[PDB]
Amino acid sequence: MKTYHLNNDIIVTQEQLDHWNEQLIKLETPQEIIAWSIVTFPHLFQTTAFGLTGLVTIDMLSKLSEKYYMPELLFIDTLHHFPQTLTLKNEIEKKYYQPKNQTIHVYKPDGCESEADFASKYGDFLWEKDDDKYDYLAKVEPAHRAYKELHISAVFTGRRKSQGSARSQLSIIEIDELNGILKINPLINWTFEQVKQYIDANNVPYNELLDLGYRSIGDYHSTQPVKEGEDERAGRWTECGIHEASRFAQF
Amino acid sequence: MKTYHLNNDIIVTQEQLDHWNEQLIKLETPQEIIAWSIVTFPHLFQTTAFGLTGLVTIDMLSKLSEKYYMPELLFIDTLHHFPQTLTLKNEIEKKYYQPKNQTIHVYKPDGCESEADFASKYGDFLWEKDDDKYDYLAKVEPAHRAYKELHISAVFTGRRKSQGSARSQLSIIEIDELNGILKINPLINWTFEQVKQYIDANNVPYNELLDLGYRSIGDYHSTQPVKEGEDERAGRWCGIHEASRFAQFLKQ
Ligand SMILES: Nc1ncnc2c1ncn2[C@@H]1O[C@H](COP(=O)(O)O)[C@@H](OP(=O)(O)O)[C@H]1O
Ligand SMILES: Nc1ncnc2c1ncn2[C@@H]1O[C@H](COP(=O)(O)O)[C@@H](OP(=O)(O)O)[C@H]1O
Repeated sequence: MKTYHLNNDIIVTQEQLDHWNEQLIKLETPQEIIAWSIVTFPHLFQTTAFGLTGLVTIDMLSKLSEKYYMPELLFIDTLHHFPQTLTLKNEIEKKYYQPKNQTIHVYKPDGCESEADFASKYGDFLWEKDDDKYDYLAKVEPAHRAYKELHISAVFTGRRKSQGSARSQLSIIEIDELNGILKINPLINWTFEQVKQYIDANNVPYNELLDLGYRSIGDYHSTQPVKEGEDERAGRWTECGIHEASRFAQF
Repeated sequence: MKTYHLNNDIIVTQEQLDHWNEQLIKLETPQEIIAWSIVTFPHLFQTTAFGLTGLVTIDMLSKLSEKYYMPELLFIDTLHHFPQTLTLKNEIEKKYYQPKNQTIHVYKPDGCESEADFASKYGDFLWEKDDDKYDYLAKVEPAHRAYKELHISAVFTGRRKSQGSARSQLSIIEIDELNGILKINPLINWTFEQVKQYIDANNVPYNELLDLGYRSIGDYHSTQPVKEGEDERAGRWCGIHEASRFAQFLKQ
């Protein structure tokens, strides 16, 4: 019997993991997956970069929070975001978190408070010279420090099957044992049309860059706009290091 | 922190237990608690003595099974049930389980087939001669054996807060580490009236003895009826849920 060791001394067997993925596919809406997750998991957080998918989840959690509670939000500040991502964060904190006496948890690369700090520590243009090392220092390390310090056992992610590449192989529930977390992907089965429809119907704030072509937004230096025909994440071009953690299992 | 070891290598922390009890209170219907349990726990069964509360659960599970599935049913035959309890067991099997390709699981005292076998093993009238011996051999042992053999991690029980006495302090979810099971009490917040209303509205088969005054039904020798201003359970004074005292026998 394979068992998974998680933060806060939680243990999950393969049978439990398999059982959840078998039963949860029977749920008709992401709101149902989210409601179940809320009831089922203590130490439950959302991670977001304020991508459109995760904004939908924030709004869904907000509607569900009246009956239940609002799971806290974790955002990794890579120090290389578009300013527009950061202003959206403030907008989101004001709208959804401040009213509930919460602040968004923000984690940064260790010992750095700015892009210049980062370049001082590791050299200029690191994302060009060593994408792996950059990925680890900008996002993987801060996220891992966060899970451990904030005692996170489970997280919502904004990943979907229709985003393609490695994400078409996604399950509703996953285990990242290296980080000591369970991941829930409640909009796994939602298309981008569905995500946008929800954003529009519920007037949730979204990144201004979307009105300029940015259907997917990462770092200012590694993100380009895309036309309505191209892949959702074509302006980003390999799975992001925070989801594929095993390549940084040494550090 | 406190962690509980269940059957099937399943482990529950106190924080998980406390979180479930805190959130499940916010649910509005027993059906929602039931739906959640189905999704959450593998190796989920229902235990019943075919008491009125557990019958509601059976029908509720029946309707939910179309979308989900039907958790199997476990009945401990103590060999000292009222005949009509056994007659009701047949009606329920035929109505709810047969059409779903199931039989009701029936566990009896070890090495015994009937009341006469029991009496030839341990002597006549064991319940009045040694109640600890009786409760163990007739109820606790067979139940324990069933949890182990059927690899049960979690059960629905038909206990409610409104049933009075110690049941006033009941939680939605509790843990029985000695048996290696989690216990879910989905109708915890329902009154007998609510239970009776569902039984009536959905034409669920119930014990005939309930019309003859009885409100709670146990063994034939240890079950009295109740009057007007008396408690629903004030007529059979369990062990099946107080298995903790038999620890020295169960810790194997
Ligand atoms: N900087 C960051 N901070 C926190 N979570 C992040 C993150 N970057 C990515 N993620 C997680 O990974 C998901 C995929 O992001 P991307 O599609 O940009 O690769 C994000 O969904 P959302 O940003 O939609 O909530 C989020 O759940
Ligand atoms: N002989 C038996 N076999 C299986 N479960 C039993 C049992 N006796 C009691 N139980 C469980 O304990 C609950 C309370 O029983 P009681 O009130 O008679 O002590 C029962 O609810 P139901 O019998 O309503 O399903 C049932 O879940």
